[PDB]
Amino acid sequence: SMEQVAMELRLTELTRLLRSVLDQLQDKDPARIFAQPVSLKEVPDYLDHIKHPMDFATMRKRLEAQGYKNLHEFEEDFDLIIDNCMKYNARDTVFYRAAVRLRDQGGVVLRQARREVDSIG
Repeated sequence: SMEQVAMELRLTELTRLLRSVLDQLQDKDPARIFAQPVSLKEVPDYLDHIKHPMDFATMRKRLEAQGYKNLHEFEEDFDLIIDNCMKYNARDTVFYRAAVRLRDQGGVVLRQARREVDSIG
């Protein structure tokens, strides 16, 4: 149908907007602490701690399959990256500190993304 196409155009455009958001969030991680999944070869116990692992490469796969239906789903995944890190790693670690800084800096980007998503529909 013509509606299904219109719908698909909106999703594609949401995907366009979320790709730019993702690139902006990922620039706030210059050390690439969050770029890839935590290695289960190197942290064999990780899944005993963290039930829903997340990382920027895994988000990108979902993104490019147009697997985010709305900003809320995308934010859920970004918050998992931060929240998983802040649980697994102690406060006095480079990892925890990197998550705090990503959260703080990402807030600004996510704030405007919400306005853009509501605004453009």
